[PDB]
Amino acid sequence: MEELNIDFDVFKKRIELLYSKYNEFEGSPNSLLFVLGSSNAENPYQKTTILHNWLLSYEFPATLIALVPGKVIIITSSAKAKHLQKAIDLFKDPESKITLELWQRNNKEPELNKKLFDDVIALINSAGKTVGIPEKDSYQGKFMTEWNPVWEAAVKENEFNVIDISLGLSKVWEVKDVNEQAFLSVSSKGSDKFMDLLSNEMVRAVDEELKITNAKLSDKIENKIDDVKFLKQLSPDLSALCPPNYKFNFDLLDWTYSPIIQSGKKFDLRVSARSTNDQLYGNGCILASCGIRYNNYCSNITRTFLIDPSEEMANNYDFLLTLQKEIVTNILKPGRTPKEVYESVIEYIEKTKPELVPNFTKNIGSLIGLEFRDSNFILNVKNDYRKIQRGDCFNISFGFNNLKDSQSANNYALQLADTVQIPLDETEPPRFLTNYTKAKSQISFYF
Ligand SMILES: [Cl-]
Ligand SMILES: [Cl-]
Repeated sequence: MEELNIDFDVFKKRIELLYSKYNEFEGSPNSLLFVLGSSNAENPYQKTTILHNWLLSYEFPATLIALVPGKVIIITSSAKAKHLQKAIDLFKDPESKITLELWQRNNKEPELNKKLFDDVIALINSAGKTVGIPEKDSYQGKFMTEWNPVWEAAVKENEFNVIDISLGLSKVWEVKDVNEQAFLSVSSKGSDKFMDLLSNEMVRAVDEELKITNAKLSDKIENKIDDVKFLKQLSPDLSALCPPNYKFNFDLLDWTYSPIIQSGKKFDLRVSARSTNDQLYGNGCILASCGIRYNNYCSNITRTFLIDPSEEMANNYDFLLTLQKEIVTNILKPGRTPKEVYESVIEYIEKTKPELVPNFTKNIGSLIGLEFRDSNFILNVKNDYRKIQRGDCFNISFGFNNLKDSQSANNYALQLADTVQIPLDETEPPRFLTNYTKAKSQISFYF
């Protein structure tokens, strides 16, 4: 029986990175503490889950991880400890200042579990009074019900200074190493392939005047991820982009979020957007967003399709393209804050199409990676506390909403998103990881 596939050298590298950084997080925690209950596929981007994905490339439910000076402690099931066991010997070599311990808990014995919880809490206390945790994280289940009161009691008794480490974590894993950059490329290639399918399906549905809602059409695209025939078609392209020594594996392909299709006269350009249960409207502007996730690495692509567009629709789409090229080539530079980047975008728009400024989205996207949307790295005027770094990957996403076509008086919107990697190398321009066509001639259809 084959064990779970985990890269322990990467685990060791990343644990040692975290350890080299965490005392310098805001508020200087003596210890880090991560507790993960039951998994939820419908809320997959909590910091503790992201930590598991970054460390092990798998989420481990019902598992505690603590970092204290000189020690990582993992409390988990006997089956889960079996996945991890070989990692013990790796930390023994004279280089590392850290040992790894795996403490085996059991679903069916609350007294063993409580005692293990007691023991880890005592070690944390021995390290000091400041305990760093992802404060926003919420998990359910039996493990959590055993943990929560034991932790609550400890904070009081030990007078722990419990602090949020969400910003520190975002910073530790922000810059993508070469393998992550490759997994992002794979993710993005997937997105291109599903967008191609989407455009092909949308056209046929419009041409044939199907009875079908935006939501049913986007559900049809979503469900193709379960179609091995379709998966086999895109295999060569995605496998070609996997890093050496990390073989393409279909098991590792998922959705970042449910695909979005929008049509009609009312549009939503914010992350809150969901396909509506209205009939697909085969005229004007159609907005589609896809984001495949490969090996936990998120991507994003948004395209506008123009059906029998008016001149103003087409002309504003040309500008949308010009703006994207300006943002990526000239504005999105290492060393700049999100606020500086966003202000520079408004400046450019005010100089070229000032009338479009009130219609512009309030951000131009965000840092992307293991987390779809890092809320400490949204590209808007509010963020003046991060600098862009070489190695950062972004979802660059923006649009113009509530545009009125003059001769029809019809409302419309335009939207464009790609996933863009900033190379580690300074001589290298940003790379588009998503390369599905955005040329006006290729996204325009006439019926
Ligand atoms: Cl948004
Ligand atoms: Cl915003």
